[PDB]
Amino acid sequence: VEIDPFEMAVKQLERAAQYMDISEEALEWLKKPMRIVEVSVPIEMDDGSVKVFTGFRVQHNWARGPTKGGIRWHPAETLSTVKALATWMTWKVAVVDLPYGGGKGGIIVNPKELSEREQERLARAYIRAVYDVIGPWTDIPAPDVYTNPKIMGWMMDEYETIMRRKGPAFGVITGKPLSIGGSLGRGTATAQGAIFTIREAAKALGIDLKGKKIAVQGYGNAGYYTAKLAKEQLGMTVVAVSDSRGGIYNPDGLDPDEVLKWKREHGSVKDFPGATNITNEELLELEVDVLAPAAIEEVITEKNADNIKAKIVAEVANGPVTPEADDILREKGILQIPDFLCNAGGVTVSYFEWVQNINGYYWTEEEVREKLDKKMTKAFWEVYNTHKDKNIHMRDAAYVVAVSRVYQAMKDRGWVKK
Ligand SMILES: NC(=O)c1ccc[n+]([C@@H]2O[C@H](COP(=O)([O-])OP(=O)(O)OC[C@H]3O[C@@H](n4cnc5c(N)ncnc54)[C@H](OP(=O)(O)O)[C@@H]3O)[C@@H](O)[C@H]2O)c1
Ligand SMILES: N[C@@H](CCC(=O)O)C(=O)O
Repeated sequence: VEIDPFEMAVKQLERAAQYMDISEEALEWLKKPMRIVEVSVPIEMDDGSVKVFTGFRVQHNWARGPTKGGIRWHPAETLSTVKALATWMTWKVAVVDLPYGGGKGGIIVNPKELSEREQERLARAYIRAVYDVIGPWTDIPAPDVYTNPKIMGWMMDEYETIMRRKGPAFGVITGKPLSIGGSLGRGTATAQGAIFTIREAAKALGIDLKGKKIAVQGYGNAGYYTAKLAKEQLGMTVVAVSDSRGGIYNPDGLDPDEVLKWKREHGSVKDFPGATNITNEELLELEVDVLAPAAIEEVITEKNADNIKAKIVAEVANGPVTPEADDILREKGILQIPDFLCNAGGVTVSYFEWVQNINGYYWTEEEVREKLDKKMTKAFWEVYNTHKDKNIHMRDAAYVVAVSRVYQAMKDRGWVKK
């Protein structure tokens, strides 16, 4: 990473609080995670040896309600990354007006080197380690990078076993399989929210998205579904995709299903027939109308900020653009959808899955789709009008929408007097 994630997040928070009336004590409260739990996760490997991994569960604030945030499994992960992600989670749930705080979990592990049984043991041991700080009304984990609904179901089963089925165990964690208390539309949640935000941004900019070009970085649960939905719902032409090993570009357009099949039959999208192999740096610099980074954070810095040529940058990923790069892009007249507003959908659907779990009653695809569209449109238009009225950057405006709400919560709890 170019710069420390938590330091960057704090810098963004201060940079944006420079445009609002907030007390010093509240700022100091908001610049520090409220609880951090570092645990050792011991599992038994396939060869019989015992290996200990490092797990983090960081909740940054729970003034507005129980904290929410996914679990990231990553070899390059650090406690600072989890702290920054929890801080961003807070604003993410505040901007779309959810009764959640901000939370984040992670394990420093390379899941590609672990078998199915080892992954299940790791998930169960992580739950056993962090049971004392999580719950349906305390902290609700969710899927994240290199984690999937499978691992979510394993974690839910372990939590239910520990909890002795005393309460709504299904609601302890979101992004679950549909058989064990899953929610319809959760699989394409973040992609649907990103597509709605892109449509609203195009509406605001007066741009017809039909026939235009979209370049997506990362081909995971968010990137692939974003490309598919953009090709299907917005009528866009997916000209380039990528994963950690590289990307494929095609001026005539790519079919996301064939690319996914190739990536599932070969391990990567590289050397896809009819496409040219490029790098992620080259993909970010392509002449496209929409650029959606859906991968690791900090991909746009002063080393490529001036080389971005997309009309709209949809930050599907968590914190993919640095504040400096934000200033450069804004100087270039490029509209940016803020990271914790563009991918609010995934956190909006998860909240829906939560409500269904705690109420014991489950909804349909149409209801979830309608509610998600309504929430995302309202949040995006609030942020847009906020940035237009005050003549400030998008990222900052969302903060003004988000942090203020969080601030209000503290003033309603007595945490800060001023
Ligand atoms: N997961 C969610 O529910 C959710 C909801 C909203 C937002 N987000 C945010 O969106 C981002 C993507 O999450 P995800 O769920 O899509 O993860 P994922 O599906 O588990 O995998 C991410 C994808 O990005 C690729 N990738 C990883 N590191 C990369 C790098 N350094 N450069 C280029 N590509 C890389 C990976 O390719 P390989 O397959 O080759 O490893 C992988 O396919 C995350 O940062 C997350 O915070 C996630
Ligand atoms: N932005 C969060 C959303 C997790 C959730 O649905 O609670 C993440 O994927 O890390």
